[PDB]
Amino acid sequence: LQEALENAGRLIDRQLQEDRMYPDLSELLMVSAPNNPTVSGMSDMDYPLQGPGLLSVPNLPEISSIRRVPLPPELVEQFGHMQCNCMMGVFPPISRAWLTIDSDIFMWNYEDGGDLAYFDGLSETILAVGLVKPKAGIFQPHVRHLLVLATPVDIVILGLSYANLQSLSGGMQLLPDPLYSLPTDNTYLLTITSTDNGRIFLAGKDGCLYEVAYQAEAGWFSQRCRKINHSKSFSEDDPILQIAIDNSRNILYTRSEKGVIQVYDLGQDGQGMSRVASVSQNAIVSAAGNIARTIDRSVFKPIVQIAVIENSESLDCQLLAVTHAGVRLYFSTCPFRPNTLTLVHVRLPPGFSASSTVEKPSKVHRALYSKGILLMAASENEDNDILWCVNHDTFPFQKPMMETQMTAGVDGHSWALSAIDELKVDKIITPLNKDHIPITDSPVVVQQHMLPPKKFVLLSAQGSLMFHKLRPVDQLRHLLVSNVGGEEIERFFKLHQEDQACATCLILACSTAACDREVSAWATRAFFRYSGKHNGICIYFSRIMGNIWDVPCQLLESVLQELKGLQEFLDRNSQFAGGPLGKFHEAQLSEKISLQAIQQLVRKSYQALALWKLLCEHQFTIIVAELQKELQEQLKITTFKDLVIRDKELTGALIASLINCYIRDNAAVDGISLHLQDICPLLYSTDDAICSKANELLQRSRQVQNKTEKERMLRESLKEYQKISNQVDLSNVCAQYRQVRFYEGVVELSLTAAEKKDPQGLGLHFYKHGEPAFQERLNSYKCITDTLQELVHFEQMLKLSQRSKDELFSIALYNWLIQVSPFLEPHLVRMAK
Repeated sequence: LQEALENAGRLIDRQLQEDRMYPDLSELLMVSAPNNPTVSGMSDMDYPLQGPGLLSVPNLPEISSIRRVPLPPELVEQFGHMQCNCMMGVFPPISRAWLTIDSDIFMWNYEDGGDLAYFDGLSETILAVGLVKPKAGIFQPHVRHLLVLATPVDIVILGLSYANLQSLSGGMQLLPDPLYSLPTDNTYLLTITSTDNGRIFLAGKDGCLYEVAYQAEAGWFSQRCRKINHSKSFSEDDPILQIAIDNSRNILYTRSEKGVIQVYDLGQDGQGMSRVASVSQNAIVSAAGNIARTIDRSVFKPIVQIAVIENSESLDCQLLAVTHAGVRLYFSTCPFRPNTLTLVHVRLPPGFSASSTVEKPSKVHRALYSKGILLMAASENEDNDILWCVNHDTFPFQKPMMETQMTAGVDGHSWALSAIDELKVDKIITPLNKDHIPITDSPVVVQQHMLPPKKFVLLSAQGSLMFHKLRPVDQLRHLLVSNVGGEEIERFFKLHQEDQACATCLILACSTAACDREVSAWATRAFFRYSGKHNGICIYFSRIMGNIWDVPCQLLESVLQELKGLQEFLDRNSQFAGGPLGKFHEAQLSEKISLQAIQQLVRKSYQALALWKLLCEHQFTIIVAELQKELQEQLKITTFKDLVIRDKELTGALIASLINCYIRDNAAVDGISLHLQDICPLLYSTDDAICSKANELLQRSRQVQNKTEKERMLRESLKEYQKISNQVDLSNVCAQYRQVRFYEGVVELSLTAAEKKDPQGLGLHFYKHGEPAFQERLNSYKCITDTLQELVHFEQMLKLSQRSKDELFSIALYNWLIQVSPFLEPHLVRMAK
């Protein structure tokens, strides 16, 4: 009820909410600080660079180069005959790769070198090509995607179907919706991004951002694509660079050639967006001159990239903006009474010069540090871009101005960049997050396994070089690997504090022993060689089990499936990392107890999944909503902390009521294995007692009828298939069988009660002794007494008691009546004389 297990549980709950106290970054950065320090300088950041083309591999990079795919030879062939349109890019929501070519669409997928799916129909140039989510009311539901294309006539939508091919990718099938068109004016349109609903908003070489509604109305007197701008900002020079949307608050952020942002909330219409004002970067720089950071140094950089910061990411901050000086500018969009915003925070890159692949002697300058645009601009060279990646530094929470460092210097021209893990958050309003509230949305460490690692496909001038935005466990385990020999063991603690350390150790060791035995060995050595090791156990199994305790059963399903996955992966790939499947003293003993806890947690997952799977298979009361009777939405109950160790007797009752229905037939032994591999705890209820039986008779009566057919079936179920029924005290059982007119149910149950309970007939001298029994069977006798009294099924029950196997079926009501037969015969006559 209340032992060290549940107590360390609430303890790790407290640590969870403590880890949660980042708040959100609006607090980690205390952006309420109106001043310049919310800006993250260079005193706070190292820039480790190792240069392109040498065997050195960075062991603390937030990203890691993985694979490179060329461009379609056919694509190159046309692109040579392409004459005006050049925008390479990747579409994360399909993982497809594209290059905006002169006019048409012959579009490929990079992972396999997918065919550049050909369409030679267009006669007017695509300034750009976009990927949009299929908006309801337009398409056949199997339409997974659509294609939006520019023409000197207009913009157009091209439906698509992305089902997986012979995940690698979902293969695309052409869909034709050619009526999408309207020629009006000479605006250029290239800024093609879209939200969850699938809004098409287009600006281009000129700043005119029209929200195209793509509509199932194939044009009749005006073609099917119409351009609708929120241009309530007349902006003579607006080579608008890009656009950016805040789905978590229905807000849009644009970067003009000057980065200029106009306010945009999704207007009251529900399909358009309402703009009222315009903010240029001049606002930000005036605020910067006022913000007490060196501003004449800040001046002047033109804004060349932006990156939304949704409210899940930061309470009030809107977006990260990146200039030609690469300066990471973080702005807010909100209504004073997103109309009014305030400038506080700007992340500066580190100060380690990007000059040498070779380590130049590292540097620390905690005084206000700053370095040249040479190291501030990623694409320092006009031909060879230097890919720069970062997420936030969790463990540096007290060092919140720190960020995760890396260096991806390459040789091609980067043109498009986004996450493919942005896809797992594409349909939803949030970007990469780790919570449903702004707090704990950043900590990759907490969700680094329940969702696949952050990966990246970075389009290059000759293809795309694929990256994986590295996890705490990724860079960690590889620093584990890196130890061979800053100090890795020392630096881990510097980031992992022997609690996050040991958690990733145990979590990492158990997880990698299936695929990388020696990474498990590294982590195990790390943790083993109020404790922080026990705190690592707490953290690990809490990130495991709060998916029942505090997160939505969604992470529950994620973790259970990935448990089965690591299990079977270790199994079938048993050829690489073997062993799990069947002074140094104190170190190994911490190690021993910890790995035993690991394997116990594994078998508990497997044991839990089967029982959990069995419980799921039974689905008792889950559908209750479908069956009504004042019960609804059982799925939420599963979400609530009740599945693992907090509901036990009601759980037993639920799985008895599931068993009574027995939707599965020829599935008893499956149940038996669970019973003999899950009822192993002896001093407990191997099967719940009373509402189990009452619940079983509900389903037993409803699922099947003994009287119409299969009556011995329900009796023998009651015995074996519904063994959870028999053992009952004075309870619901009475009414629960009262509905039955016959007495084959209650009588059968009391007979089984006599089998499992009454060893040999001392019930005789219950009274036949005299002056020392009735109790705990008076319930059944009592139930029989009222049913028959109100009855006089019953007429066919006269052959039972008369031919009862046990005399208990021959004594109770006869005594009952006669106070108001050589079994009661002595009681009477000897009681007489």
